Amino acid sequence: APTAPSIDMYGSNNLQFSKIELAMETTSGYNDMVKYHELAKIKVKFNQWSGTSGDTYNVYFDGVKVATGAITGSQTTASFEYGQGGLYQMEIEACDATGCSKSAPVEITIADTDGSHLKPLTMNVDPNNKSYNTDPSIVMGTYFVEWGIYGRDYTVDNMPVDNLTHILYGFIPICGPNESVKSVGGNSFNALQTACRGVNDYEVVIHDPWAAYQKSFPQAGHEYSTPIKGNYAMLMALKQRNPDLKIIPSIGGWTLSDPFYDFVDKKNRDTFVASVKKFLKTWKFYDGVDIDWEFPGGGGAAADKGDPVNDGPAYIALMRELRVMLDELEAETGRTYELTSAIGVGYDKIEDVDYADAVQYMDYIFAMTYDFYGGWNNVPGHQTALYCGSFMRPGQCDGGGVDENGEPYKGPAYTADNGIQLLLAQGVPANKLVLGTAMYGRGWEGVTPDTLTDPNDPMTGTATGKLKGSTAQGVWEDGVIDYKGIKSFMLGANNTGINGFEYGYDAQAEAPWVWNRSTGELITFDDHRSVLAKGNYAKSLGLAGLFSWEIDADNGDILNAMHEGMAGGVVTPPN
Ligand SMILES: CCCn1cnc2c1c(=O)n(CCCCC(C)=O)c(=O)n2C
Ligand SMILES: CCCn1cnc2c1c(=O)n(CCCCC(C)=O)c(=O)n2C
Repeated sequence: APTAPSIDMYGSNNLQFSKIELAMETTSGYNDMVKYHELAKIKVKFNQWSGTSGDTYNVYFDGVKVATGAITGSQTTASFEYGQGGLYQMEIEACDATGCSKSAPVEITIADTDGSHLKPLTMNVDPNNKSYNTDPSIVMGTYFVEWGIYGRDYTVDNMPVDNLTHILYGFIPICGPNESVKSVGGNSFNALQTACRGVNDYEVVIHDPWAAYQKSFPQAGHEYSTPIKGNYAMLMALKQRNPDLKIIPSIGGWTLSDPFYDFVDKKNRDTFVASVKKFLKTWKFYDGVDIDWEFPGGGGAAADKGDPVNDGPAYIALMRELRVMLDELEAETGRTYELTSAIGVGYDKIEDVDYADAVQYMDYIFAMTYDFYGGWNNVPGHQTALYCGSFMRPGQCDGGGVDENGEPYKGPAYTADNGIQLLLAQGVPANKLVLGTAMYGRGWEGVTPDTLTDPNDPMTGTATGKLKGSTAQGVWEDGVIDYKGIKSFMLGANNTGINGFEYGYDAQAEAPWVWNRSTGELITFDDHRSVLAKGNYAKSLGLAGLFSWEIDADNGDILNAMHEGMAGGVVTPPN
């Protein structure tokens, strides 16, 4: 027989192969950092210094022949292509007429962006997240933010994945006009400019490649030379742990919606949709796309953008065209892809899209039932309430009344039910609607007792400015505080108030607040009670389920209540 091949491990990249090439120690344009191959190029060097070398080699993976070629003297390079990621026991055999001899087996890794080479992620979840047996039909969604791995120190292995059906990954930008990003300050706009160098306008990119795929996370077993790292490698490993989980990239959001206003021109939609198809071929752990245009018709971060006539038809066409594209991927891969969107629920947002048309293309609508009131002005109110609060004036709820100055309300008040009923009334199916819950509060200072028109209700007072605090308190920007910060700094473990705060609840609205009457600090948020109320509202209307913004800000209480309030329920999945 020929002499047995001896594999040159260091001449063969230590048998580490990847279908994706990712730049690691630089930051450049997306097309120069990320290169995907449908087939991995495998090259394995071996030698046969003694004896006879033979004529032909065969490569085996787990005892199955995967490649063959010619032997070239005493040193040979086996070169072949292979599509399926994984870890395999490789042998190389040399053959002639006399017989065959084979190497010892050695593990080869073929990395792919489905995580097929990875073991299930090891989790590190706060034990306050409890276990439930919610029916698998109901949506239990959350948004994980790319930048949460910095000061917020919240990583993929912290997510209570057994309590989630859908993870929406916030946020993938679109190259093009993005002045709104400058409102974040810091490096955000300039990082986008770098990502978009060499990229056509209206194509998607990764905003922060360090967070997405370069940073080594030791809890994930990464080392510097691992070929895929960051959040994305952790999501791939999470998908091996929980294969029925859906992970969906979120395009847009408040600061990254400016390019959508150019989708009135179909050419720009075509460019965008093609780029999304490429993205989903590159990053196989993703299961669809979520479009978070804030908002058709305007009213978002860009005060100079919005077209009430033309943006709705553009939105619908986008959905049409995305669903054509996703059907191409389902034909090509055999998988199921979802198309979703998060939408505004003020009457003035909903009136600018004919959702009876759009929703036929969509799996789910994540209704943004939060941010109804907040620190952008000095008017208290319930930011995430189901129904109209006591503080509202006569005819404010339904919009038929007049304000304190005698000026007509322009439409129904900002509540979750007013928006859900406008969507239902034009024919959006309940079982495609997902109701939002807030894992944060918004708040004010200066709401002292002398400003209240009803002494029992701080929502009738007036503010002097935003809530101020530190990042240790969960105050990452003025006027906004993580729920886990409200629980540590204002509620306490027994939920009866600490630090000078008192707890109250508007039973009509289904909305909690905490108020420090000495500082006039007032915070509107979702709590156990209001989230139970949202779950029972969702059961009563036959909504698809609940989702939450944003998962790093919870301590377990909000997601627990989401499942609590859904107990016993099932829903028809969209088909
Ligand atoms: C409201 C919280 C602030 N905020 C809201 N949206 C945000 C941010 C933010 O801070 N960054 C930082 C990106 C820098 C990327 C890189 C390559 O370094 C963002 O990208 N986005 C979308
Ligand atoms: C994340 C951005 C917060 N943020 C910062 N400034 C804001 C917002 C906000 O959310 N809304 C509400 C949007 C429309 C809500 C509705 C139709 O129900 C605002 O009006 N302004 C000025």
